[PDB]
Amino acid sequence: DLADRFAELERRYDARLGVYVPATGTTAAIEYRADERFAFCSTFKAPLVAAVLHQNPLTHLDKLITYTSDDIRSISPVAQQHVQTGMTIGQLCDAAIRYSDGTAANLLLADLGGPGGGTAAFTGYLRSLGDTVSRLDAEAPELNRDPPGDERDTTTPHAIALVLQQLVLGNALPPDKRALLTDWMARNTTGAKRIRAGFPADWKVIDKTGTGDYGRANDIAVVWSPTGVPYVVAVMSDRAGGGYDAEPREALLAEAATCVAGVLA
Repeated sequence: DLADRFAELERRYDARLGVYVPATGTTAAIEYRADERFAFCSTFKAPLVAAVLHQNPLTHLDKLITYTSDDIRSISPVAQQHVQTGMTIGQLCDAAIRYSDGTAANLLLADLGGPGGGTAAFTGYLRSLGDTVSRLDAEAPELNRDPPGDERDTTTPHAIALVLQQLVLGNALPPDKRALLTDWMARNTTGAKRIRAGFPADWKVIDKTGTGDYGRANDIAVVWSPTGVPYVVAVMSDRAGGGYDAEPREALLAEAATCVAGVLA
């Protein structure tokens, strides 16, 4: 019956929906179009910040990064502010997660190194976590504007949820680094209308969102029941039939999150 309700939301919203919640000791995995590819958009910024944390000393966070006004290619609510000053790797991390800053991300990719301005190193980091599916080929803003049916810059709800699970709930990062990432997602400012809206207020929610053309809207979160039981929730959608200028349906992600909550409840 769960499939039928996702299928209905699909039709109600003229959208394609993809959902995944990893299995636990007491609940089966939830999955709808869990293995079909969807555009990363900005949801990569989260495992990116963990790439940066993994490969470096804590100390590295204090390193100041200098950029110019022409480095600003995409929505950068924070970067443009500190161009005169620049930002530490820490302030870049913070903004790539909490505000989805396109430049902050573009910088951190570069701080990873190698071909494709960081993106080879980043897909390298996903590989190191067992994810053989996902791939980041381009950097902001080109990665939110791939044609529907294009492999590049995509992931699955399945693949991103297992990744996110290792980062926050698992052992991918040492505890010190673990709480940095987690704390940054808990104070994310871009997701109030998505998964977080679809879950009762007494469930704790951390997340990182993604938005793109063709009516792309994503949200990936780690939720805690009132009793403290964690689950990983990955919700992705596009609306290809509305074309490039199609509008993202936030209410789709919020509703699908409510269906998910009722089943976990």
